[PDB]
Amino acid sequence: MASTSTGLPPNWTIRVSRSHNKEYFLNQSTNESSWDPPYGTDKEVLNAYIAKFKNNGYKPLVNEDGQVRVSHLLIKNNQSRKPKSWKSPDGISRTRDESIQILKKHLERILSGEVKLSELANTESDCSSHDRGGDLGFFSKGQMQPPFEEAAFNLHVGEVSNIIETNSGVHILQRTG
Repeated sequence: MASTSTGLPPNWTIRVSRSHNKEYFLNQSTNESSWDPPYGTDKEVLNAYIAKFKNNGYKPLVNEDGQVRVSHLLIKNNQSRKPKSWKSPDGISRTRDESIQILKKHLERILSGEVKLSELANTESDCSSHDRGGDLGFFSKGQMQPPFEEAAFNLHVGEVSNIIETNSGVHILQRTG
């Protein structure tokens, strides 16, 4: 029964008004904000989610094991840990700024719908998870790097993060569970 699904259609996530804590929905592809559940929403699932959401300190719900699952696209650089990857076996020399500009472009194409994060990760992610559609599987708090954990647990299932920087490089995350 317990679920982390919001019931919302792809591209949509949950946001809370800055005052009076009223929840609304945001389409990350169009930037449209709607107070009414968007067309295609599973009303029952969403209501159940919102009820728990407000009782969970207004934070995204986690699964039955206290975990969340995300896929990510990582672009490494010369000042991050382990500067090498399957696609750059002899070492990565691109700078931090270079990695950021590259990822910024990827993010725009993901949000626009031109491509899915999983497809880009397959050829562009410097993480070993590239051959798993960028999937990192389920994880608990305290297992991933702080900035990555913060981003991950603050995403609702289906939501795509903005650029997150860690000691491994820069990432884009998509919560899938």
